This record gives sequence, structure tokens and C-alpha cells, in this order.
Amino acid sequence: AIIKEFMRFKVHMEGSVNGHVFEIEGEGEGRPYEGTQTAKLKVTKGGPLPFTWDILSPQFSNAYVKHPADIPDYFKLSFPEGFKWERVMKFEDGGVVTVTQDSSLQDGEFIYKVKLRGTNFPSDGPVMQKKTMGWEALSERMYPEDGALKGEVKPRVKLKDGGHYDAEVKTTYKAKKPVQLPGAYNVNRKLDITSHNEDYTIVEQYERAEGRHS
Repeated sequence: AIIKEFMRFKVHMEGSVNGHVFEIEGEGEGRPYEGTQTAKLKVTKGGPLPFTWDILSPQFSNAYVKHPADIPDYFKLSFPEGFKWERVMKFEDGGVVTVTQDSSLQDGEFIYKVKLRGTNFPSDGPVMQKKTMGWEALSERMYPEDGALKGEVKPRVKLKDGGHYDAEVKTTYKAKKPVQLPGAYNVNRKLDITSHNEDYTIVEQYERAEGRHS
């Protein structure tokens, strides 16, 4: 029931994007105080997916963010009971993805349950045509509001032909018990797909995340 320097996680996602219904199960591990983690994800139902993995990769763990020593770490403080979050991603071409997540600590491992729904992606857009190639480094502003912690970021996906494709992401994180809220601060993240099979039904990803004072 404590957060060790090394921690595994298990994740299950139930998803529908533009009507395509799938599930993913994944196993992760990482170093929660150092801000580093890796996940291996398998599409267990509905593979192969007719859209880019890049809309899914940000949905697979804030207990693994390196926080400065003088900032309350809302995520870590929420355990063992854990926390929930709700996220909306609005992409520039009208696609919307809504995500809700439950995080808990059972038997020495984090357990994540994720529900995702994506709609209104243009059929010939970058998402449904797999035209994207991963996220640029991003800075999530975290700020306290109404007894919850809010995060916001306007991350950019690289396109295969040179462009970028923009999104606005808003997330509300809520501990399951009352915990101390920090003052506003930033989390800097770099999320990479490090390997995948031909049709992206088995995918490994890596993330490094670190909090900084504003």
C-alpha cells in the first residue's frame, strides 16, 4: 500500500473511435519518483485499429511524475485509494475524444481502467488516415479549482508530410479522498512510441514527465 521506487501497473481500455469498437490491455512499469515509465499495450478486441495510435498513447499515468520536493504531489498523495480523471481532447478538425479513468493501488501494483470515446473525425483527416507521427514535447499547466486539480495543454502532433495537427486538452483530476491541493505548476512530458508491430496491435511506449514551478 505504499508507492515504491519501482512500480508496475496494469491497464484496460474500452474504446470507440468514429464507431470502431476495441479494447486494449497493457502492462506497465516505471520509477514514480524519477518520472519515467514504459508500457506494453496489446489491442485485445477490434484490432487492427483504423486510426492512429497517437490519440490513444496519452491515455496509458500521473503517479509517475517527478515532482519538486516542495510541491504537494496530488497523485501520489491520493494513494492507496487512488484518483479519477476526466479528459476532453478537441482536435483542430472537429474530432473530439472524451476519456474517463480510475486509478487504484491493489496488491502492490497500480490498476488503471480507461473508457474512451472519439467522434467526428473527418474520414480523410490525419487521425483516421494515420497521417500523424507522434507528439511533440508538451507542458501541461496544472491548477487547483473547485477542490480538484485541472490540467490543460495544447499539444501538437507531427504530420507525415511536414505539417502539425493541433489539439486542446482539458483534464480534471480528483483524488478519491480529500488530499492537499498544490498551487498551480507545470508538468513537462515527452511521450514516445518506442516500438510497434506492423499493424499497431502490439505497441510499446515510453514517457518521461517532470513537474516544475511556474
